[PDB]
Amino acid sequence: VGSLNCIVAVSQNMGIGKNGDLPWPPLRNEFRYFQRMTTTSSVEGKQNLVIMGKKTWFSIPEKNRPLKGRINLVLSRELKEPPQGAHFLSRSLDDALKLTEQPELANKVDMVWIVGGSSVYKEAMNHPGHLKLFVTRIMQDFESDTFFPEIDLEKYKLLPEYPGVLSDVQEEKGIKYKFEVYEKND
Repeated sequence: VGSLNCIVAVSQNMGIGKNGDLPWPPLRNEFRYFQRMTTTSSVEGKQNLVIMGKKTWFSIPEKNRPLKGRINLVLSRELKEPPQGAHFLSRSLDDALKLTEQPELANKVDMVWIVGGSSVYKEAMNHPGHLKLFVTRIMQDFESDTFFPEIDLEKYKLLPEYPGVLSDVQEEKGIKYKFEVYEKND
């Protein structure tokens, strides 16, 4: 049972989405960091819980979801049901973190990762304790209909490097991006 971690890829004009798809072309290496980051479970036999919004869920290739080696929860205020492939639903992030201690999900979950979007991010970011936001800084802005909210620097610190994260600017299919890590401990 654990760990609130926000993982996002943003363009430079901060968009995170366009027509319920991503603004940029698909970066398969961007995706693998995505995957490695959210799958790696740290104890000898539990799993990370992934919390994302229903759009975002839909947003993933029908055949990619549920995202395997991972319990996946959709934040859904409005529906009688965890969509097919979903493992759970909760009306709020907090009912999301309560199944942790729930007999429901107590002996299962290691790390908790917010996979999106903007508004579930927006809750997380504001929430107490220890948070870690992992951001892929896409270097060229694209047209987006959604944005990633604002990093209150009075609370987030840019960490100068982080074990398992490349510092170097990456570049795939013509797009430069850097992985940057932030963190707070209220």
